Amino acid sequence: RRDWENPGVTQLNRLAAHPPFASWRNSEEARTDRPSQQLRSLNGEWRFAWFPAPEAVPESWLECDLPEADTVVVPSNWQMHGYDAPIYTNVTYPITVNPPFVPTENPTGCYSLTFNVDESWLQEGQTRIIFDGVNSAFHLWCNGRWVGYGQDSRLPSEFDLSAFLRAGENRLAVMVLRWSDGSYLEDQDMWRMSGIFRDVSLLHKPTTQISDFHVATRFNDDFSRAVLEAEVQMCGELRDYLRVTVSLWQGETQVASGTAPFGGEIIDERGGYADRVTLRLNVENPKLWSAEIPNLYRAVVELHTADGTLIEAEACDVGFREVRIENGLLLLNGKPLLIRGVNRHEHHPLHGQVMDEQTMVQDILLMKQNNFNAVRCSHYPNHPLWYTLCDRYGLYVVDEANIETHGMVPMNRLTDDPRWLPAMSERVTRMVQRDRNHPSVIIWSLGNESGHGANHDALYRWIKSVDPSRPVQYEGGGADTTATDIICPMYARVDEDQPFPAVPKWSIKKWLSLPGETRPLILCEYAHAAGNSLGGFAKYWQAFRQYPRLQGGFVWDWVDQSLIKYDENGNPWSAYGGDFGDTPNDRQFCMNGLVFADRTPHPALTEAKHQQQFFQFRLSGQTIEVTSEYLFRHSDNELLHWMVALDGKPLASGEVPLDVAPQGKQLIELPELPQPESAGQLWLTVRVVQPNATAWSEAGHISAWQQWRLAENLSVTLPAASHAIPHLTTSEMDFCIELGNKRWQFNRQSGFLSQMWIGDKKQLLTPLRDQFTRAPLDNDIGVSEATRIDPNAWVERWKAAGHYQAEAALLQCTADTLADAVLITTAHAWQHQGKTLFISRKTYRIDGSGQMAITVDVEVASDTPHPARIGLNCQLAQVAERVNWLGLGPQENYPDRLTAACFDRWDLPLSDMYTPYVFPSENGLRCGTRELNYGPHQWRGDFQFNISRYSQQQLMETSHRHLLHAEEGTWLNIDGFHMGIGGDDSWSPSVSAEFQLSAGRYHYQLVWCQK
Amino acid sequence: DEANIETHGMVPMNRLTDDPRWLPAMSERVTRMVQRDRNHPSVIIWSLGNESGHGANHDALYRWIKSVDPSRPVQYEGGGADTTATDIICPMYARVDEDQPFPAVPKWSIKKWLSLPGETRPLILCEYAHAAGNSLGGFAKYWQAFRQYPRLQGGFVWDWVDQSLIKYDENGNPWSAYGGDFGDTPNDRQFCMNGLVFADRTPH
Amino acid sequence: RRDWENPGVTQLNRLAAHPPFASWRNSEEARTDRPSQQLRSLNGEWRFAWFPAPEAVPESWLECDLPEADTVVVPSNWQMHGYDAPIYTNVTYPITVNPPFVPTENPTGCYSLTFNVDESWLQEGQTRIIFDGVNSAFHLWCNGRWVGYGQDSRLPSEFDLSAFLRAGENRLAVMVLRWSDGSYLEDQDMWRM
Ligand SMILES: O=C1O[C@H](CO)[C@H](O)[C@H](O)[C@H]1O
Ligand SMILES: O=C1O[C@H](CO)[C@H](O)[C@H](O)[C@H]1O
Ligand SMILES: [Mg+2]
Ligand SMILES: [Mg+2]
Ligand SMILES: [Mg+2]
Ligand SMILES: [Mg+2]
Ligand SMILES: [Mg+2]
Ligand code: NA
Ligand code: NA
Ligand code: NA
Ligand code: NA
Ligand code: NA
Ligand code: NA
Repeated sequence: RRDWENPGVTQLNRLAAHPPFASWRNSEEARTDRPSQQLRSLNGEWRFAWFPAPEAVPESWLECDLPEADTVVVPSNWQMHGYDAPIYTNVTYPITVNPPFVPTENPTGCYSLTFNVDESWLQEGQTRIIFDGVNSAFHLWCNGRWVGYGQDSRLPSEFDLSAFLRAGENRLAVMVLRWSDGSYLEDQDMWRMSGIFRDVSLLHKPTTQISDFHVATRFNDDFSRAVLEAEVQMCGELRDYLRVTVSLWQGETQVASGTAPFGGEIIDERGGYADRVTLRLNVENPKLWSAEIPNLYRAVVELHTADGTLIEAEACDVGFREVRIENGLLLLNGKPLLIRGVNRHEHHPLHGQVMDEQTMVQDILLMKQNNFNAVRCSHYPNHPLWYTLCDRYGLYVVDEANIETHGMVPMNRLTDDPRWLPAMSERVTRMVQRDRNHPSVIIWSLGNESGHGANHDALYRWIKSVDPSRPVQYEGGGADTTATDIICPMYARVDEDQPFPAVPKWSIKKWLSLPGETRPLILCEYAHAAGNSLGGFAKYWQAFRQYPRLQGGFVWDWVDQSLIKYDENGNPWSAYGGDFGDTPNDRQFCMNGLVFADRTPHPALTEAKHQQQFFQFRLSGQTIEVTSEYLFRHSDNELLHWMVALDGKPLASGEVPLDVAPQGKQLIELPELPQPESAGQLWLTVRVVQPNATAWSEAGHISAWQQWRLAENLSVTLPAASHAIPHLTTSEMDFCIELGNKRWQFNRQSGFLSQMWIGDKKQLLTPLRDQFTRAPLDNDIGVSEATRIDPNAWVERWKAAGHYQAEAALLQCTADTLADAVLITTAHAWQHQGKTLFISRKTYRIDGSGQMAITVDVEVASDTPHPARIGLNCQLAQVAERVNWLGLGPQENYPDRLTAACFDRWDLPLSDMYTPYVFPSENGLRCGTRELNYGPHQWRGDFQFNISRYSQQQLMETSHRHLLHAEEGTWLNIDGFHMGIGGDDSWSPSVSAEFQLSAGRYHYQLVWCQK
Repeated sequence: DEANIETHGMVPMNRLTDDPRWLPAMSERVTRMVQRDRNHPSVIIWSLGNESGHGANHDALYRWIKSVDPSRPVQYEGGGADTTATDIICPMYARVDEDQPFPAVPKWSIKKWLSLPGETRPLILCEYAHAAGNSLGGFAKYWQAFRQYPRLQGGFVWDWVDQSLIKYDENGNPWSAYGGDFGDTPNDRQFCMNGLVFADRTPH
Repeated sequence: RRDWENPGVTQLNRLAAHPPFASWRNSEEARTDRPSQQLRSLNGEWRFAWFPAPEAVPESWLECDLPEADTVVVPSNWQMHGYDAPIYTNVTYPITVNPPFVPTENPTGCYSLTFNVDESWLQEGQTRIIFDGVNSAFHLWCNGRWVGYGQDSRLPSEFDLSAFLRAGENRLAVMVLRWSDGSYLEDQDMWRM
């Protein structure tokens, strides 16, 4: 029958979808959500054998264990155990596009388990098996007898095993197919794996059972009154003595309870549902649920007889909240939301796509700690525990159907075909039937990148009909089709339009006011965080805050999809597309997270945290104005700390408790501060500290901060005259300067400071030269597909122009002796194919104090692509343990991504001055730096810099971080100017004009001296 | 043009149509109809079927047609004749002046139906003036109303021809049979004959 | 697999639906809507045999005409030929309401046709068969090989027979089931045939 090559057959003998069940036979256990003796886990060690195709599977496998099989842990993806390679491809399908057919060589995983089943489970009731996640299709056998079939790798497939089991030992046989017609709806840009990767368990339900229940909460205008409505469905024989009681609990207090026999109201000419009943409970002054304060109640649904005999009980957490779009705004409990979200795949570097509670909790804590209040389930229903945690910790969730057909041409070829409507409908309907009771889910998504087809409109309407409590959204076909209540573009820019034909990405500010448009706009994806990214992030938030209908978005994305591999020594290293022999592959494009695979933050995380702060500030005179962006809570766990420092040196500080109501403001008058003595710039730095611990953070947690330049006193004091006068030694080949035991050597041939001595120890391994290039960032490379060679990308334009090939040609090199110093004047031209790209003119002034004043004036030909940077670089002969600097920090920060950094005195070990991006590139830069200290060296001025054991050349030529080797000495890059890193997307030039070095003529000065 | 979907015998009527497990089977009866007949100028209105109550599957298929073929209005009578699955109020046997306030699915008099708060759609009875036997009394009342009220745009009489079958007696002469004459049981007897003309097309 | 008791399976190997085709190889004929040589009718005399259930159908029938069968005209409702009785019920289903199951005693009509096909049709192109109406479900065989399945009594079911036909004589075998899960969607107030 080859059911795995037929979109008409998405399952066989599969039970109906429903909300989480546990079949408690005790109500208190249901109330407290404790383990149920009726819900057994079958996770653990299973038997496993791998086959090249389903036709290679021996019939004997159905009757008994294959000796050739191994014992492995379940859940798991078999690629993670080494049976075959995991494949990383973005758009292009991992298989030949020929729906509904899949390759004849179809990796087949045969799972089997021998287990016991208590006789008590078979003497009465129904025993079913539950597979929470099987990728991508499978056949089931119990004791050699065929049971059923199932598709959709992201939702549970349940089967009745009542007639298949026997008291004692039993054996299951599961044939998991890697590829199936379902694979055509699962073309998400992620690793392609397979197997039983989610839980497997047995559930025993009585014959007369609760087969489904829906919980709805409606409110009056001011939310002071609520009605909890619970519809309950049952299966089995209807009896007049049967009853359903629904009780609502607030902690250990019972708030309300209602009982009633079965039999619903009249529906149509034929009657009503005799097997259903709806309980309505009144609730006064309900504690409302929100991401801010996740208030929760517990609803227990008991099925019982009139004489008080419990048959079974189910239950769920209930969050009282209303979600609705009104007059163009997405409102929660009547307040307009501002979505600080992020897309999040279920990925683990060792276990692949298998999710565990610990990793989930770790992600949520890190998310809330970094000011995120929402998550999009890109691009499929998640492990059932995710929703429970988001309900309890408080995060708004966009639950998304497992449907992506990106590799089709056009994208909507399948979604506009009615023959695929059935398969698509199940991926949407079974998601809703499963997650509809979770308060954390506030929006339904029809899928991702499947263009826009008629099948979308049908399913959109289906949701709106069965569940009017949640808005529905979908980005395909232009982000504003008739299948979405929300304009949800991906990578649409703030001010710049991208007028693509048919599916244009208008700037978000413009999109809102297009003739006739009235819907709110929330980007489903934005600020692509691939590698050194998030440049321009602050631009989005300034817009989100200014425009009511711009209600945020979800950053792409949370965690790098890198996998752990081990070298000969057994040392682990991070791998990406193509490191498993997988091909075609899209290499490093699977890594776009704010955090590394092991959850260590990327520098970009701090920028997001800062921009997504819930408190805003304005300074006026001595008054700090604090505005709360919380919609429901007062600042009852916040105190503001302020600090004033003169160039890093603390002068005054203090703290005032914060007491601002949601959306309110507070004025904090700073005490009179004694004006500083010495010259310099005074800086005010405020930060919000939460004194008390919470479910998501520790005491002392910093949730927000901001800085302001205060008074500055320019230095007018003339330095005391020097004691000695530097001496100039002119030779045919050099210009050497002597002063004490210090020496400076300038090569008259190259025209660069080739060497500098302190005593007799050389300070440089490589001369000090200009540098106008950088090891390309993921954004500079600009490709989402390894097969695309984009000429328009920055790196390609830089190479073509010869920036990476340019060579300095000495135009001038003279030396003069001044009354108290030596002046070396030079001029260089950088050319490529007879074209002068850059002209750099410098002057070096070394005086009696041993300080070398370097002035650099650069010319950049207007018709050459704007350079990555304008500065100098050299390889210092020495290596120190610390790096001290007065500037923006402490973390890596670039021109278009430095709002989170603070000007102050920072001191870190050399290693922290290097960011371990899996795919090496320019990194570790720090801007607004006025002083840099390293070893015995000190550089002063107004520059940007990075310092590490890796030259731009090595980073540029090494594809993986684990292959980098520390070079002798220390590489120093000091830039007068540096181009933005961009990030609006990573497959087209994204550096905003204001951050491009297009001025033509640049000037910067650096003083180099001994410390 | 009407999809082959009628689940009248269910309790309640929408038991299958509000069940997503039956959405596939239902979608094929609607989608394959549209793909076959969309080029015929005679077809001016699509129908989602008959007497299947009103379920979510109806709303889904209703929108599917509106999306693939905007040139024709879509109508459906199940669930009250005025649900979100129909562009036309299309009751069956709703009377001209007399209301029939059935619970949940009332059949208002057609003149009153048009003006209910918020109602704006045209009204065309998908079925009316049941011509079973000596019938059609009051027919003229409908037409006086159709002519006076702009939004009352007619209807479809039920129905065209008796569903009687030919049987033969001892002499071998033909006679007109109805429910139960073939030993079929249970059966609803003469209720299959509601036409304006006899089975042989002779006028009533 | 009892495909007639599974609303999840409404057809097997059925071609996409589409507007009326005639495949003219002459435009003038297409303009005047004249008969097309590429569209052959298979209406006429067929071989038919009635069975109380699909389980009673002998395997021999798949590759050889049953001698007990009669020659009947098609299209036709078998109740009209007297094989069993037509049923008239208004609202109440003629079968026990227990979706998606139907009675085990499911009147089965076995149709077969021996017909010719010219090599010119098989040497090039696609040859498909079209059933404009089959009540209410059926399995199709061609020269003893299973071809497909179909439901919905009021729309055409088309199947590609290009790989099952041969030059010369060919034999179709169609097993039509009176009841199927599709019957649950066909409870119109009319005779049940
Ligand atoms: O548009 C997109 O951009 C991302 C690029 O990393 C990723 O492929 C998402 O799944 C896709 O929706
Ligand atoms: O409401 C109806 O009335 C008629 C009674 O003869 C017939 O049963 C139609 O099919 C049905 O829609
Ligand atoms: Mg399939
Ligand atoms: Mg994609
Ligand atoms: Mg700032
Ligand atoms: Mg079927
Ligand atoms: Mg009826
Ligand atoms: Na806004
Ligand atoms: Na990606
Ligand atoms: Na406080
Ligand atoms: Na690199
Ligand atoms: Na009128
Ligand atoms: Na009738």
